[PDB]
Amino acid sequence: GSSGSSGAVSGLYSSSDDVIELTPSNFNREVIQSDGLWLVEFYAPWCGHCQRLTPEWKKAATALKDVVKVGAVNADKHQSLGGQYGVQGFPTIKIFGANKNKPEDYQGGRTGEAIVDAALSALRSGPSSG
Repeated sequence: GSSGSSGAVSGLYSSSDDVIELTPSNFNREVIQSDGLWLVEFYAPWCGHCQRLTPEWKKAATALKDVVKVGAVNADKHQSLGGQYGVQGFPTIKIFGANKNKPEDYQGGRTGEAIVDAALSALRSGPSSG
């Protein structure tokens, strides 16, 4: 052809929302290349509890939109990203800050509210103002 393009793929979330669609092609240029804080959640469009974390996760992405980059990786699809880290049971949230190569196991609340408080608490720890 002359010009290439892309199409809409499977995913409980959407670029429209505040959640950034993280993929095994930009995950690095999105998170690894983000001195700031990043919150990646490994969900599954085939699981239950996961599909119920769409609104909860999105909410946090809206508030932490400018605070903490809250993305989303389809463990089912990006099986490479999830496993590459150690994701076996979703939902599985991961915090990126100190070591972009080795995130922290998010234990805080998985609610749009809790997430907001979690992302912040972590942000402070980092020098990256904003």
